[PDB]
Amino acid sequence: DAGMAMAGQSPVLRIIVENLFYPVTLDVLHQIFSKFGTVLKIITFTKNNQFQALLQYADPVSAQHAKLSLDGQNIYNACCTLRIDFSKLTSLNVKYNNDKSRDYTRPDLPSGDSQPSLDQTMAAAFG
RNA sequence: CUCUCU
Repeated sequence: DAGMAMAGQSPVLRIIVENLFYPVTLDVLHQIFSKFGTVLKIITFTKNNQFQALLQYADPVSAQHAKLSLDGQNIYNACCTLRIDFSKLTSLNVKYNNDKSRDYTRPDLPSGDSQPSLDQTMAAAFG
């Protein structure tokens, strides 16, 4: 998006101490951060005893605007009370929605399920 | 005294 004339240069987030519990979080961060800009790719971990998510954007100017608007406060019904801040990494790396993370320019990711191919993989035996 | 090498 980047539809604002002001500065911005940190395209990825810590998103800590959310209202949240599991990987629905990431698609919900997508659904509420889409209101600011072009959210990209997400992690979801229990940070030892806290909860956290970890998200990259397209546009650091929209991500500025969302840190502004969502680090400063929630949005409605006392129900969106995020801590949200820029990373030290500043280019987040997805793994798998197996236990950790998905990406939306990837398929869905998979979960590591992906099968053999009996032309080339099992082909020495195949059955 | 805070941020995933499934």
